[PDB]
Amino acid sequence: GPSFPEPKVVRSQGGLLSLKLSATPTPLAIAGQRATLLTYGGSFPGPTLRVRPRDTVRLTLENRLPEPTNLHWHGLPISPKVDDPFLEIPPGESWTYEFTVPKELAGTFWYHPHLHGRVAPQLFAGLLGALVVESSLDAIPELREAEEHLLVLKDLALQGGRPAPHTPMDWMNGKEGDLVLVNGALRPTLVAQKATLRLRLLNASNARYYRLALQDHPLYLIAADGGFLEEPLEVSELLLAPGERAEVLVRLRKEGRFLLQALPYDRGAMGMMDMGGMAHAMPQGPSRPETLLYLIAPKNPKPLPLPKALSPFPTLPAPVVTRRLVLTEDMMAARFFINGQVFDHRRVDLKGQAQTVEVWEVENQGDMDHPFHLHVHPFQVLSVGGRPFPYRAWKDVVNLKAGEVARLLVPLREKGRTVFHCHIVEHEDRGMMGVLEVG
Amino acid sequence: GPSFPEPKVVRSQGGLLSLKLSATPTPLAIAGQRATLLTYGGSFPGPTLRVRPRDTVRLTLENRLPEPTNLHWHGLPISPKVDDPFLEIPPGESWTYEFTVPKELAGTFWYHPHLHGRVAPQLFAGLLGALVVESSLDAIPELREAEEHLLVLKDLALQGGRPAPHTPMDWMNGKEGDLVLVNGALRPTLVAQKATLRLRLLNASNARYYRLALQDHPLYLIAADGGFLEEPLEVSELLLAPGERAEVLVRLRKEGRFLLQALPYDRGAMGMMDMGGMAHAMPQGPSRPETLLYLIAPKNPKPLPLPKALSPFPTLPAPVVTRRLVLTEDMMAARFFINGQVFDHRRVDLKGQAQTVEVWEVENQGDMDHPFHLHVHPFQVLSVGGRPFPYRAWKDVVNLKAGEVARLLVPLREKGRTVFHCHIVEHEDRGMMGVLEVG
Ligand SMILES: [Cu+2]
Ligand SMILES: [Cu+2]
Ligand SMILES: [Cu+2]
Ligand SMILES: [Cu+2]
Ligand SMILES: [Cu+2]
Ligand SMILES: [Cu+2]
Ligand SMILES: [O-]
Ligand SMILES: [O-]
Repeated sequence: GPSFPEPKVVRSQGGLLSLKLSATPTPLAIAGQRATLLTYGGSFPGPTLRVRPRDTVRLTLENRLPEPTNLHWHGLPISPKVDDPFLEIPPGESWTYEFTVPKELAGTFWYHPHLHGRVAPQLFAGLLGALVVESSLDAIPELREAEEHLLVLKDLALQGGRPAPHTPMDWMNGKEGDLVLVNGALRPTLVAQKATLRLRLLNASNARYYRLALQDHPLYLIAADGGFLEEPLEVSELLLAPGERAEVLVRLRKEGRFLLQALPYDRGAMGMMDMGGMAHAMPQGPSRPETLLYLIAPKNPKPLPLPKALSPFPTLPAPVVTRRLVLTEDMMAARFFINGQVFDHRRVDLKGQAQTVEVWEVENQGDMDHPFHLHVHPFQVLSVGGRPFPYRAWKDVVNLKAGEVARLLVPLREKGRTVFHCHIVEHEDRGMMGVLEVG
Repeated sequence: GPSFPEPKVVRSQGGLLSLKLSATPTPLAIAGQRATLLTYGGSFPGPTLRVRPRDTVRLTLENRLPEPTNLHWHGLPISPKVDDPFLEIPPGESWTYEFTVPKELAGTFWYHPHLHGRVAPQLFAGLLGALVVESSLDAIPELREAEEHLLVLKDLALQGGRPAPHTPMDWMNGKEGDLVLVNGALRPTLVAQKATLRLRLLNASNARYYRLALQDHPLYLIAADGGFLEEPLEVSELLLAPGERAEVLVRLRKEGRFLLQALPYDRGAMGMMDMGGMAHAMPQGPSRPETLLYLIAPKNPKPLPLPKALSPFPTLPAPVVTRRLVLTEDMMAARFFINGQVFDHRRVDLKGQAQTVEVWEVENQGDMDHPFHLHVHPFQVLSVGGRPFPYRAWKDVVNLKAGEVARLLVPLREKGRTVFHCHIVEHEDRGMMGVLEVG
């Protein structure tokens, strides 16, 4: 096979992507071992769905798990009557998701379960896949001539040939695994054939963060979670929190082997210690550095010039309301709150008007990083921690370190009831989620 | 008696104004004739209550009318659990209103009935009186040395020795009367003894407007509905819509007689005509000019200098929501709407958070002037008809001509359910009112 493993791609045909996917326990070879994972389409990751704006997607999910499940079309600005976070597909039953891809949309999105209280074990076990929305911008020479790859960043831990069970501490921190994988492979080698790479990045992990750095190279950010930037932005490193996506250009500078690493990062996970009276919580501190993949540059690399522009960001109407959403923790109880409450599917927390813009101030009063996600309505991050964001682009997850406030500009799109929640999915399952109704 | 009639004053004593007032049909002499009016305290207008900040008011209203009634403490930023627009005092029964006058408050306020559907006939018949909040600012020499008077502007029509009944056309336009009175007197004479007058003005009419102009003189506006301006503002004339108050300084320029007039003003009242097929609505056009009072200046008048400053207007917190409230009419039905609905006491229309500031955009899509009033929460008018307001002061009624939008800055104060409505009281009775809940 190709030196670099990537999920199989399913493309729309004549403007229609019609596909039946089963969610099923699947024996497979993983990182050199045999294991049974929970998969979509018999693979880990699940297949990459590749579509264009205005395509129709018709996805019939068959549930062959011993528990109920459903799908969240993460990042897609479609109707919550389709992307329905309250729907339950019982074991043995099927459901068809049908929607049209929005006209003004591009980038890397993904699908995974969202059945409250069951998300963390289902996602950890292997249920996720990517969805790419191809754009006319992809035809510009500086992108067309680049070598494109998808990198699905997901870790895993195995026990007795199955995903390791969640411990109480896992419910508190979010579960991370020792197998730090790219596209389900352990430290694959990417032998580049072109001097410019276009990499679509997805953090599909439950809780692990990826502080991305390529040895000896900067990255050029060209897209965030939900669309292009207005122009490329040079960065020395790039933090991807759970649920986030990015697209970067890599401009290979000379021949050789360069490691793509997840550098040490302290997200505030906790351990427990007993030192003589003690028996209390202690910081785990920064993650150990991980090598994600080996990048081999071609001979005499001569990278393309960067595109001068990408996509102009929409001029939004003035906002008509400001919201404040405060995140707090009860670590020893593994309970997590928004404005002092846990999720209740029957309770509407915010009520907004479609086609107006809101300002959401999300404040992390906990000690852990929390990556805040809103369904259905992509947002523009204005600032985090009082620092203005250095680009304009659509996002749907925003990471908050301890104490930080994120200010978001949130245009409300499709009508209906939807949710916002922490994308450390253990925290969502344990209560850190609320209901937004748009009318 | 004094050449210039003014309502009797009741003052707080030792920080307490404790008073029993009966609402009662009362035979009295009015404009030279005998009539029976509905009065508070046996007089028309009712007695002027004069208090200071932090005083306690204990007002027991005895209802001696054949129908239920209640009181609205118009303009007072107190609790809607006291200023309760839903309370009904049955015939023969009594209710005690008790509250403390807010610390930061000054100006001319008033009291009148607010029992939905019964306001117009009760107010028209004579049920109203003034409440003055004295301020330390009153001690500055430029105000202290002025000659102060209250002018209650209220019109009346009599039939068979009683207030004229409402016709269907009255319910559509709001009722105006042919007796255009000041303090219940017909064109009284004010023989000034000082060169500077301080006049507190109250429009307590159901629907009549007063486009005020004093012959040969400007007016110096020093207070709006609910408090002082920041400095005096010179004006050539001053429009007082129903429910509005103002305080002005008059600087008498030479000896002589000067008429205070209500100049012609077209508020969009309608009539009906039949010209050969016709049988349709026609504009009444501008009101006929009225003389309100005769002002006699003293000999060799030498007016005080104007105060350089009055009261600095509070710096308000940035607003957290913008509301839009659209007023419309069905004239032939005498039905009046806010955002397409009529009042329903069981339905909450707006829900806001105490101690936040809101921007209210009130838009008149009707053809009549509508003076918009909000209980409990005084506002700062930013602009009307796209014209910035030329001063900062607290108001609680804002007049909108046909097509105009008023932009208001509304700090929400006391918690509870209250109302906003047109202060052409016929329109309120006929549905032009909504419910605000503050929590
Ligand atoms: Cu997600
Ligand atoms: Cu979290
Ligand atoms: Cu979600
Ligand atoms: Cu009033
Ligand atoms: Cu009106
Ligand atoms: Cu009222
Ligand atoms: O999610
Ligand atoms: O009123």
